[PDB]
Amino acid sequence: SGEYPTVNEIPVGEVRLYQIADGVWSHIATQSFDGAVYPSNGLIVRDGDELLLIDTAWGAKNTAALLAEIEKQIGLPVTRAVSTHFHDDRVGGVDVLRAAGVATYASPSTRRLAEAEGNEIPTHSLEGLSSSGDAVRFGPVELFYPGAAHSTDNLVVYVPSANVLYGGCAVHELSSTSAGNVADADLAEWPTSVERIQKHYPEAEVVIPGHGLPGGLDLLQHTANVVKAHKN
Ligand SMILES: CC(=O)Nc1nc2cccc(-c3c(C(=O)O)[nH]c4c(C(C)C)cccc34)c2s1
Ligand SMILES: [Zn+2]
Ligand SMILES: [Zn+2]
Repeated sequence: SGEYPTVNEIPVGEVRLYQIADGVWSHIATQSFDGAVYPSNGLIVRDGDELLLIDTAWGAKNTAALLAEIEKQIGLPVTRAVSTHFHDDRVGGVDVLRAAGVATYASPSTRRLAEAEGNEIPTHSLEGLSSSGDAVRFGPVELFYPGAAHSTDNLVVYVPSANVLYGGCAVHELSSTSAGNVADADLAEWPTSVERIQKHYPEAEVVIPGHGLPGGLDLLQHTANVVKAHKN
């Protein structure tokens, strides 16, 4: 009923949308992994009379439900999608997207890691993102590679028209007391990567984590703190 939707409020297989700003929504879904249930976020950005999707809804059936929710709530076609790293909460569902006619994109690093992992593989490579601090435009957003953090390939997304920073899994929510799934993370580089984000997007008004509740710029420093404390 208007609050940001939480893990216990979303059955696995359902998807919710949350309006962030004019023309900007997050999508929220839940999935089971290794016997626990987690929420995860993605982004939707209006692109004229089309939509740009950032990240799948973590699985094929969730992603079909995402497309149905978008049609219900927004009614514009998703024409392109970007996955912000290689894990299943970002690329699981790419096959559903592709079969629905959505053009799917990721960095070459993400595509290689997804392939090697046995995850679904976005179709098109996003060049110009291989060095930390790189940025490229993609429709109504900027894609930024901050350096290794949650994963070596993680990208962040900025919506300049709305000052919305989507951190993906490189950014944690404020209630987080752990660094999440660190299997593929670089804990030593993560704080430096966050500092690059902070320097590059000082006017961000909303920061959206990969999992959990949006907030303001404090999520960035909070993430650096949680990661340093995990590493310690
Ligand atoms: C023992 C343990 O794993 N605890 C965890 N707590 C959290 C809290 C928030 C997020 C996560 C979390 C993240 C993330 O951090 O991006 N990715 C996850 C994936 C992908 C690899 C598909 C699977 C399962 C979960 C996550 C976790 S994992
Ligand atoms: Zn991940
Ligand atoms: Zn994640």
